[PDB]
Amino acid sequence: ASKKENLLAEKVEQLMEWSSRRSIFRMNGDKFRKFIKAPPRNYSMIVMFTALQPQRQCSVCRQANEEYQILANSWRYSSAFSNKLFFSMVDYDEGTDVFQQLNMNSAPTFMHFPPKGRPKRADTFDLQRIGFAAEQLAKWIADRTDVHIRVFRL
Repeated sequence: ASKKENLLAEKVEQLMEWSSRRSIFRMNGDKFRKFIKAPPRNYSMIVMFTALQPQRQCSVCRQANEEYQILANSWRYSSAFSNKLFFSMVDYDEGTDVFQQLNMNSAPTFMHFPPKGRPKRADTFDLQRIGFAAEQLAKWIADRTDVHIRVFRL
């Protein structure tokens, strides 16, 4: 019943809830900091950094978004055995300060933010080697978190 553990339980409850209307949490800088950067956390976060506004003309962003949606929706269909994994996105035009902080000069990028510490090397998905099939994103998430998502349909 510490202030911290009540805070933590309150955060998780806010995420658990938001993911009951949207399988992917659309974040600006403030939201990214609150739910990803700020302690405490006991959950993993997956983030797709993207640039989906038409003026950015990022075709790969658009294609990868479709597979990310397929993946997050597969998870939302069959989880809630877990409040330990959540999915989010940061769009360049909504979180430009986050891209700057992460020294991102391109898109899209998928990252895993563990509950403690900083992302490790392997916590950046190797898009340029693997491509972005939902099933490959899932394999990578399993490797990093031991949460295994069965993608339906492809």
